[PDB]
Amino acid sequence: HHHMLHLLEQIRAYCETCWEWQEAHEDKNPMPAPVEHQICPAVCVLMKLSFDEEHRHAMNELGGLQAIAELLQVDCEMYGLTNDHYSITLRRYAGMALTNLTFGDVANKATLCSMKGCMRALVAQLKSESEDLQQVIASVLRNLSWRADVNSKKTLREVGSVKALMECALEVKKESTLKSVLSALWNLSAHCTENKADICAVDGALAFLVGTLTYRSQTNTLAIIESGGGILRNVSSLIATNEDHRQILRENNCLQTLLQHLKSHSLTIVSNACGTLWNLSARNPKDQEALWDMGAVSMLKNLIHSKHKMIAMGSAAALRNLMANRPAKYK
Repeated sequence: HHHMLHLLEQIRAYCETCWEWQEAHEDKNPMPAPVEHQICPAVCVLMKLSFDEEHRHAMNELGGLQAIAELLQVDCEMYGLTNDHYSITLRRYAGMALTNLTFGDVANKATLCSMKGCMRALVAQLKSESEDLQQVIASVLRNLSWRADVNSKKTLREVGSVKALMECALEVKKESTLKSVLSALWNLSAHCTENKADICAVDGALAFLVGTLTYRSQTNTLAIIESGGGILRNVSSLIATNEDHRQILRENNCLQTLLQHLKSHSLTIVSNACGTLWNLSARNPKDQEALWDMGAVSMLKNLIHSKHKMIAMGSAAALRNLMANRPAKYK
């Protein structure tokens, strides 16, 4: 607690010096360099402390989230993305602390989302040369987008987080970065219909998401399939209206893959597939005939008694769509 107090003091003093410089632009106004104030090791220690539940509680009493966000924001403003490795490092460690302080923490989420300049700075970091920094920023946005309040939803949308993350996903090379990026998009895709449209608008995004449905994880997990299929289920309401977008799904084998998902041990994967099939099986005879021919009817019929409400509802609704529309071939 005494240590934490000292570290937060150092970070606050530095920020005040930066804000003074920023406000002295209508020479005795030398631009502060964080290296000259040993900022990296201060945030490093705060980052490490932030992994411990007890130390977090202490950091919050001292407004640690605010202070660390203010530091990230001012360094991003000052040096942009033409910044040095010291800066990239400090943004990573600040972002990792922000991630730890925003897990389920209603006040901390609200605070951070209310800091509009900090939000724009976070979104900007998704194009960092450091993909690890992208992963860390995507983790912050993931946390902020989970159960976001109405003001937080609005701010997340307005600062362009959706297009920025969807564009970021297309370029990531590492599975860990992709996991965080898709988790944030899964959350954001539920928020409103503008976010859904923004996803679908990104060139290549739907083909990419269909790709994630058959992802082969190194780490023996289903995280990518769950989040990628989650995004797809959330946007499938709008894909259903757009013949071009339906066609991108078809020619990446989406329908047979979704049927295979109905067999998953993961209730999340099954639920996501039931919801996507509910929407794609609506009012489209070619996709209805395709599903019939793949044995969809008996597969969906298997799931209608689920105690998982979304599986029960989606499977029965998809099944109704197909049963209303038995292809002539069959008759």
